[PDB]
Amino acid sequence: MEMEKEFEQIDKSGSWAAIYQDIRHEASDFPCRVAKLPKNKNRNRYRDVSPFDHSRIKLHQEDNDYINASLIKMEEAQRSYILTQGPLPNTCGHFWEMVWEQKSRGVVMLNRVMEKGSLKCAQYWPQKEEKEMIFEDTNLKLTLISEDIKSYYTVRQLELENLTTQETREILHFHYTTWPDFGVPESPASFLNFLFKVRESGSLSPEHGPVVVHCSAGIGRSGTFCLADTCLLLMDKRKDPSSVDIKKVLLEMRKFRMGLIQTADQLRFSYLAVIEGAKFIMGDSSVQDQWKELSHEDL
Ligand SMILES: COC(=O)c1c(O)cccc1OCCCCCNC(=O)[C@H](Cc1ccc([C@@H]2CC(=O)NS2(=O)=O)c(Cl)c1)NS(=O)(=O)c1ccccc1
Ligand SMILES: [Mg+2]
Repeated sequence: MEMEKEFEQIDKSGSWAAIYQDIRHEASDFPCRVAKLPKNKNRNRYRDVSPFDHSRIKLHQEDNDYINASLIKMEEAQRSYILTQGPLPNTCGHFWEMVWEQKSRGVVMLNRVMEKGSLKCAQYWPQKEEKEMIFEDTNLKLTLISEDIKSYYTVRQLELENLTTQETREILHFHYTTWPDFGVPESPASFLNFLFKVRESGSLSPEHGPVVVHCSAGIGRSGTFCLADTCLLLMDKRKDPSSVDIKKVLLEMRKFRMGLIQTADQLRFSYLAVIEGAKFIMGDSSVQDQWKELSHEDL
């Protein structure tokens, strides 16, 4: 596998840092004028993490259509993802408004509301069935219907309702609770077990709008998740799966949102996730159960 041969030589050379910084040096840069307007300062969690104007998600409101979110459209892979920062106390309504308007079916969360004593994202969904949420400024109601808590991730069924029309939709929430900030998953097994749970739910079907992926900034962990998923998509689609260049796929993704993949080890982890995942794509009908055992989700 050319992919694992390259992985092999990078490990031997000890050159992950240089490979990573090369991608950073070659990354696209586009303007983020809207995100930088004075009236949008309180809508961004980090001053140095903004969506490019050309790919930003526009809320349908006439007041202010701004939300720190980007549409990453991977053309050859044929999959679209919406990457956004962890909502802020004042942008939780906007966040659900975007989920509603874009017709998303699933939300992938890769961070925790509090990590190492610091708030990283607002509690934008109800933790208790009997305590539903109302986003006044948005005309939306959100209710927790049930949740399946595993050892390192949790899947939740939420009901989002447009109070105006009374239409309701089921939204699936895939929450990875043990992915350290600026770090990597415990193992490729645990990552892939989770990813294939999102795939198998139908949430990523082209019949729905783009799945919404976020972590705290929407670029480190979210970038890793999307990079691995897109490469696997491409390996299953090409006549020569060994042709997938992860570095080129990341650069293509970075055209839609800045800073995807935040450390050289998150890039190395992506190689491992893709290499391990290729086995299922190429046949292995036992790898999935192996990933399950290895990830000890029923701990
Ligand atoms: C590494 O940098 C890049 O890849 C990159 C690029 O190439 C082009 C454009 C942007 C880029 O990143 C932006 C972040 C660069 C890293 C430094 N930035 C940050 O930590 C933060 C932004 C930030 C970035 C990443 C994360 C998290 C890292 C992760 O694994 N997942 S995540 O929730 O996206 C979080 Cl929770 C926060 N901003 S700051 O506190 O106001 C701050 C400003 C200046 C110096 C220090 C801190
Ligand atoms: Mg209860």
